[PDB]
Amino acid sequence: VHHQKLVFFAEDVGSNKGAIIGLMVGGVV
Amino acid sequence: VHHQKLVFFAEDVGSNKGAIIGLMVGGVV
Amino acid sequence: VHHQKLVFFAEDVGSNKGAIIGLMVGGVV
Amino acid sequence: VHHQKLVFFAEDVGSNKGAIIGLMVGGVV
Amino acid sequence: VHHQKLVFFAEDVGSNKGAIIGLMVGGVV
Amino acid sequence: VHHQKLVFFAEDVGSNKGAIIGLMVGGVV
Amino acid sequence: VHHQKLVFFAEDVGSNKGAIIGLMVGGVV
Amino acid sequence: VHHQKLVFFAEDVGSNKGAIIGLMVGGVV
Repeated sequence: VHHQKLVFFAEDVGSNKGAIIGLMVGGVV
Repeated sequence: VHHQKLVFFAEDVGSNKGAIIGLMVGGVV
Repeated sequence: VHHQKLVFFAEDVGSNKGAIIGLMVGGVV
Repeated sequence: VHHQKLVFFAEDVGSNKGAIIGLMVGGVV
Repeated sequence: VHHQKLVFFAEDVGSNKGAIIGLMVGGVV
Repeated sequence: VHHQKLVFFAEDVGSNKGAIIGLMVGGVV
Repeated sequence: VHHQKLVFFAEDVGSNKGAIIGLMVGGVV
Repeated sequence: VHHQKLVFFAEDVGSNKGAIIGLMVGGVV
């Protein structure tokens, strides 16, 4: 049977500060 | 507490030659 | 000898914002 | 929750010639 | 005497959005 | 359901005279 | 006493839609 | 012992490949 990609994301932003984050996401199989 | 976004993706990749499609995706409520 | 090309897609958009993605796609018989 | 887009395509070539066609295709729901 | 040139095609249309494709196509052996 | 078309093409162009033909074709089923 | 010509064709009649196409074909002399 | 509030995160990885993403997130002052 095929292996097919599902993903959960929630991004954290508030009052301007800085962190490790970024998001643009690519992947399959 | 925070709500999560559920997303599926499939990108198209074979015996290598190339196309326009693209994906690196990100965004929040 | 002949392979049939079949592909699944779903693009990601809700509420106007941005990401990097595109969809068009190419490959040929 | 909604359904996945399914794409099938055969491009017609035998013997070197020319035609009008394009494909780089995209859509969701 | 020559083998018969046979054309199969399907174009992608549904619920209104839009894509890049085109097709009106030609050839002979 | 609608009835399925089977059609074969080879195109007629020479020294200018005429007939009725054109061919660059799009369709489904 | 010259050698004869034969041809094969499929001519244009369908359930009405369009693309650029016709074949219904003949010559003189 | 100082008491601590907790947060859950998800980074996207199973099976080695890559993407541009992170969230592991903080702030100071």
